[PDB]
Amino acid sequence: SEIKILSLNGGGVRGLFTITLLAELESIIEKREKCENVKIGDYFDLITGTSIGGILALGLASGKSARELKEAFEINATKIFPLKRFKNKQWWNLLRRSIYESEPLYDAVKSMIGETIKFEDLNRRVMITSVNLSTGKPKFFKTPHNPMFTMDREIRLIDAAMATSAAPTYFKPHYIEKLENYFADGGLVANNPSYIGIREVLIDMKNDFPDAKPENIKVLNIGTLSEDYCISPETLSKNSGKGYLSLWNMGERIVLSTMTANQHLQRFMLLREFEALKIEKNYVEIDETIPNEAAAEITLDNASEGCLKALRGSGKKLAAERYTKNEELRNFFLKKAEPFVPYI
Amino acid sequence: SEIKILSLNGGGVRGLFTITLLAELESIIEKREKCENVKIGDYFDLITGTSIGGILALGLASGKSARELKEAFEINATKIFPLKRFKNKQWWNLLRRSIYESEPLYDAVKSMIGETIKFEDLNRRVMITSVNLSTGKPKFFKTPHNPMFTMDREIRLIDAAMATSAAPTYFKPHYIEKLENYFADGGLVANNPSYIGIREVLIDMKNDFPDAKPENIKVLNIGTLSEDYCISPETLSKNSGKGYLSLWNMGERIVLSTMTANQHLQRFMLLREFEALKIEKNYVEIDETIPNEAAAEITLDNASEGCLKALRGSGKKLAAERYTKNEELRNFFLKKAEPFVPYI
Amino acid sequence: SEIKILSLNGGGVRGLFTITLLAELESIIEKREKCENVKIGDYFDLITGTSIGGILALGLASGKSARELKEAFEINATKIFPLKRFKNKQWWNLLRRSIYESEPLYDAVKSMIGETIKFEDLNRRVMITSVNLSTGKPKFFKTPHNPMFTMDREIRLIDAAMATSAAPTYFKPHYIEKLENYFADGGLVANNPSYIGIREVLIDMKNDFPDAKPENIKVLNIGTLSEDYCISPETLSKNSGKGYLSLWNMGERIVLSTMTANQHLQRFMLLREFEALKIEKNYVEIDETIPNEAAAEITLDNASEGCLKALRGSGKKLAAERYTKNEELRNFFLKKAEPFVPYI
Amino acid sequence: SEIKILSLNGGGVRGLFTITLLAELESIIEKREKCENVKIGDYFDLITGTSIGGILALGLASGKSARELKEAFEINATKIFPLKRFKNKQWWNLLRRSIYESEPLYDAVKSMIGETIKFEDLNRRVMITSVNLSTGKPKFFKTPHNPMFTMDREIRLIDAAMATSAAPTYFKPHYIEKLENYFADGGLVANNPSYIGIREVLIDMKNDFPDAKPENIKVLNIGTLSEDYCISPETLSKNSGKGYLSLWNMGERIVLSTMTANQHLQRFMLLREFEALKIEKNYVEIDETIPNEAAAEITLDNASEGCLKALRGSGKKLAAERYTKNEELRNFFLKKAEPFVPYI
Ligand SMILES: Nc1nc2c(ncn2[C@@H]2O[C@@H]3COP(=O)(O)O[C@H]4[C@@H](O)[C@H](n5cnc6c(N)ncnc65)O[C@@H]4COP(=O)(O)O[C@H]3[C@H]2O)c(=O)[nH]1
Ligand SMILES: Nc1nc2c(ncn2[C@@H]2O[C@@H]3COP(=O)(O)O[C@H]4[C@@H](O)[C@H](n5cnc6c(N)ncnc65)O[C@@H]4COP(=O)(O)O[C@H]3[C@H]2O)c(=O)[nH]1
Ligand SMILES: Nc1nc2c(ncn2[C@@H]2O[C@@H]3COP(=O)(O)O[C@H]4[C@@H](O)[C@H](n5cnc6c(N)ncnc65)O[C@@H]4COP(=O)(O)O[C@H]3[C@H]2O)c(=O)[nH]1
Ligand SMILES: Nc1nc2c(ncn2[C@@H]2O[C@@H]3COP(=O)(O)O[C@H]4[C@@H](O)[C@H](n5cnc6c(N)ncnc65)O[C@@H]4COP(=O)(O)O[C@H]3[C@H]2O)c(=O)[nH]1
Repeated sequence: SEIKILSLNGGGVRGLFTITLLAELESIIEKREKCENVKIGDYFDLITGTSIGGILALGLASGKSARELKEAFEINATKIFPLKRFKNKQWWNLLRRSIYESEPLYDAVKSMIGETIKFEDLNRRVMITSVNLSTGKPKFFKTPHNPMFTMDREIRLIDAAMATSAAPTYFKPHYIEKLENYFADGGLVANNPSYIGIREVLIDMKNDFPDAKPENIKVLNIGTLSEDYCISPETLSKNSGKGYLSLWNMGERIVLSTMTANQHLQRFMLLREFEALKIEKNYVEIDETIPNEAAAEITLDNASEGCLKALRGSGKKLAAERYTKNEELRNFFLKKAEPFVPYI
Repeated sequence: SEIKILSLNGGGVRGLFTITLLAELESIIEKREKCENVKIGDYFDLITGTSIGGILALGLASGKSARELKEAFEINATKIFPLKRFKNKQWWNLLRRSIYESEPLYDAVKSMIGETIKFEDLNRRVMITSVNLSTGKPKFFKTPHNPMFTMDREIRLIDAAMATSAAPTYFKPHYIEKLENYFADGGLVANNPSYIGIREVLIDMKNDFPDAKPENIKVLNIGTLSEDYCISPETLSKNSGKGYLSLWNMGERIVLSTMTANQHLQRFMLLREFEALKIEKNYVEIDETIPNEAAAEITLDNASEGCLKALRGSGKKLAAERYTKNEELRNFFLKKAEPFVPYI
Repeated sequence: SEIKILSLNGGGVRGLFTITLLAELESIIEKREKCENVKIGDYFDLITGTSIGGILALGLASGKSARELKEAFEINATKIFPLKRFKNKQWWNLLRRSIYESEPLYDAVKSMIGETIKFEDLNRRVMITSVNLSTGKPKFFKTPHNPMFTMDREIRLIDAAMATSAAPTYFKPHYIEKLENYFADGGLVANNPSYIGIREVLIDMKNDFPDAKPENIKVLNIGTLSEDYCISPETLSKNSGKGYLSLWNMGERIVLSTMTANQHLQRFMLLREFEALKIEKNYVEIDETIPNEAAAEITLDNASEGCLKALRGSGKKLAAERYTKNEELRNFFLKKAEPFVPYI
Repeated sequence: SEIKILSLNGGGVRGLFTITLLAELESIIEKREKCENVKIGDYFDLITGTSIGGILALGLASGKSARELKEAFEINATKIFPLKRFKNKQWWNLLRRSIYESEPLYDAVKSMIGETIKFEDLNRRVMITSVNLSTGKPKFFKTPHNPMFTMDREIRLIDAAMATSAAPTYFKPHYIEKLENYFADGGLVANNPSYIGIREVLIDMKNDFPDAKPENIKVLNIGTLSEDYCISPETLSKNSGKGYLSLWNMGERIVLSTMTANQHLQRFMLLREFEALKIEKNYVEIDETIPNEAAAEITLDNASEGCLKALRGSGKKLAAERYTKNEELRNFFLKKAEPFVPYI
């Protein structure tokens, strides 16, 4: 047996790299296998996403090809993140209102996945991570692969996508009318949903895969040019005895360390678990650390055509290179995954 | 076979409840079993801790009884959190320097565990969760239960204890001279180390327990009167359109939502995993929620005499009741755990 | 055989959570079982209520669906607790006259249950708790499931609902013309009618169920977001030597402690009784403690839009979660309860 | 087999009537049976008390005769309620500090039972009711008749007696050092512990009495001249629309109505349950209503020698009258109850 999981991280604009890599991968399969109408979502038994990766995960699960999702991203990339609002991010605007607007994101997501499709209408298993601000617990939107799951069978995908992409300071929290709860970005809990995806197969998807073990689970994780955050040695050495304004400038250093360490933590337990089982090859991670000079330019919410070119170029480059070398990456697209038929 | 794990959460001054419950548990075993000189750390194969729970974890691992640690806690509680610094938590002080000081905490830990004991001298396995601010990854101090471990064999316990208790704003980051790195509180990654404790037995603790499975693992997670943080519904309804002043009042609401959701998540994977194999009884959690009026009084760093009595009273109360009803709690102290000898 | 009991607590506006949970339960049964025109009151052989839970109990007993009562409550919630009077809860008003008015509550119940239905017309057994102020003994309004019971046969249902909701300080005592006696809130003797509901089946309902024992009795107690009241440790430590103004500020602390202790006691007798017979699973209690920040806003009489959203959101979320996990909750709706025919 | 339970209510100085009735009954047994040194505590398998009834319950459980306690109560009654107090019970005094003092009560109780006696040393089963002000839940002090619990074995009886007699407005809350919790009068929870005594036998005392049913249980409840409380019809009719100052004059009319209705409710379940099994003769209640003219004179804190004579006279005449008529009363003292041996 074999279970394939596709995991997308959250990277805001950097999700363009995630979708460009998948779009380039789709073209390679079409050319090499002499196939047509190749959808990258047909090769995975479960698709997990977070933040901008959640929106792409819902689109792939809905039935749209990565190439179609790729085109909608570039057109709406400059609309989700307007240049005027991107330039104006001073402290007075930061402490008065949330940066950017939610309507352009709503219109962008509406174009890709739609506005009326619900989780019970999906033929592909999905999981979208989110944080329930009203309660404080993390809420995970997912298709009813568990027959007893009746909480979000009638929740529109556009609500889950908009909830998981509501960055605490980059967008206002998303209000879901069907649940009467406000939600925040899913990156506050699992910015890398690779680990929790394996947990779902061994816990929730026990009806389609009764004899499921981590040995028979292959994870294809597509990063968003992850940047390992850390406090500058000069800042730590000289300002460790200061508070807030100098060290932990406002909430910035405390939150960024919290997400980065938590993201590192969940990545570690995945690596440790596969190491102990001698199945480290099952976790196929496709990511590339962005250089220092490009880091100052390619930010979380930079939609300039110069930065858009670099992300598209990196996605095409990694897709071609990793397909040539990583044999396990090629084994992912050897056979189409069975469609998810909900059990009633 | 049986493997027993003790997990202690981090809550600053509320750790008095954690140690009072263990101290009360020690006296109960002495009276009912008619034995003398009973140490609560002799019944566990691994002790995990975080923040104040980490400091108590090192005390039990070293060989000091919970009653001795409890006595040192009350005397040092006022010194760790002086009333002069506690009342002066205004913004013009928090924006300039971190409140409280590390020296009073250093002496409290020194009288608790010692000053020259190193991880290679311990006869009991232990975790200490921490965040490496210099690198951004979480750093876990632990005894060499894995024979290939050479990083903390020559690290003093007092350095690990001060690293895990270095709250981002309540204390300055702890600088370990032997590692040349600055460390922060371990509650940023795992306020409840119960889940990561189970992972240790199946991953690194294989030299002593080769056939280790979650079925043969019993966890005694002692709470710290955990408070389920959430955004006020009036605030969310009225201030969702604002940013960083009304909603997310400075960084406070972002961090608390992040840690609580992460702490909720790790407990959720913990509960979901045990429920999968129908061994939910293996996880024993001893914790209760603080009433609304008391929660306003019992804060993270309140060392008032009235608050100390409530924490001590709650620990004595819960220990007696849970021992009577929870048979699984009584099964922990049926046999002493074998001493851990490092492999050379 | 099997006897099913529904018990509802009194929480003022928090009863919206009680009816929202019941309303969403009705939709789940309709969606999963493909049924139509489902009523949550047709699956219970006895319905017990108190205060705002008594009004909902009377509505379900007559034959109204939980969804209709939910819609009626939302429209009238603002009317019952006007913002002008809610904000004007100062000391001169409280010392001169009762807060709020009875006529808006009278109209709300009138549009919810009617104004002419009497206890002899009901086809479902119900019991409503109240306090007879004229005599001092607790008076219980109930349908004549006992053939010898002729006291409430010819009394309107709205009078019982009006009587049980007459909070001592939030409403004026309700005067029943047919009985010539004044009545107060039913929460003074039983805020949780779960225990007294079991006694009724074994004492009064002996004709329909001759061989009735607690093993065949299942109770579905729907909470009202109960809060565990206690005196703050700072108040107890510093003001135990004072009187009234400081400790027991007027009658507030005495009445709250007496009501909370009595409510805790009756629940304790239920848990002790069931655990002695190894039938603890028969008591299905669906309740959740409010977080400290939310508990400040969500009070007994706050009808603001933000608070109403949270109560509705919690009910929707709780109903979905417990239905998936708790198998005993699902077993309640496996078969409709037999209609109650008053024997003559 | 038969199980005999003695239950004593709480009425302050009215407990002198309870002890006088108990002391007189000893004299009749001595005269009729021609025996020497008869203690009524040896004829009961469980003794339950509340407030002043709890203090007498502990004295009987220790092994002291009722006559000895009657002599001690007579001299100490004036000191417990000094005539300097009870005459200056002005509103400002009550608005500032609690009336009376605990030290005269503490010294009085010490002469009754002692100071070093503990529950584990008792040879008779006892159960004392109290409410934990720190937690809000009722706390019941009892001997270890069920060996599986260990909380009160090392608590002095004088602490339980002080806790259960701590009237919220007549005495300051009692602080127990061994538990770090404040306590109040048990009359708030159960002023008549007759009902909870039956549940204690059928739940906790399953070791000595495994096959225990309510049929084989006889209860001898000795009241303290209980007076039913009801709001005056003139006040109710005229001040129904008023608040506090007129209707519910401060907390008085709310606490009293809540207290008397809860006491009525608990007695009602005892009556209703016994009628169901047709064992109404088992509940032998010895109490009479105080005439109206002396009702205003004989209060719960009146230490005048005239009221003491009336209480002594009522107890002396009730014991003689009931013994001749009530055959079931005589059957209580037919055989001595087996001593309580705490199983270890
Ligand atoms: N997400 C979800 N939950 C549902 C659904 N129908 C019923 N439920 C129930 O609601 C509970 C809470 O859902 P949540 O997503 O808000 O919280 C979740 C989420 O925060 C987390 N979680 C779920 N799956 C996870 C996973 N695979 N990895 C890591 N964390 C996970 O654990 C919580 C408890 O999961 P659970 O399966 O024991 O309980 C569910 C589950 O029993 C449904 O359609 N979706
Ligand atoms: N903690 C530790 N690590 C040691 C020691 N000697 C060598 N090492 C090595 O250093 C690596 C990083 O240590 P860390 O504790 O800073 O990061 C750790 C810690 O952040 C996390 N981790 C470790 N055990 C964990 C656990 N049980 N649960 C959750 N996370 C855990 O994963 C990281 C990688 O663990 P690993 O065992 O694969 O690699 C170790 C391990 O191979 C040693 O004495 N202690
Ligand atoms: N409630 C009620 N009582 C009736 C009716 N017709 C005749 N009665 C009689 O009037 C008595 C006083 O009614 P109450 O409800 O005001 O007091 C009740 C009520 O305060 C309480 N009670 C009744 N059922 C209870 C129950 N199931 N659980 C707890 N307490 C209960 O005990 C009191 C006396 O019990 P009871 O039912 O034997 O006495 C009834 C009963 O014998 C009638 O239609 N309703
Ligand atoms: N009463 C008591 N309980 C003890 C002791 N040692 C351990 N415990 C445990 O602590 C729990 C709570 O004690 P509490 O007396 O403060 O609350 C008690 C008390 O408030 C109430 N209660 C106990 N016995 C009762 C009874 N017979 N009738 C009515 N209410 C009763 O119910 C609560 C829960 O009782 P429980 O037996 O299930 O759990 C006990 C019991 O398991 C002990 O010495 N006494």
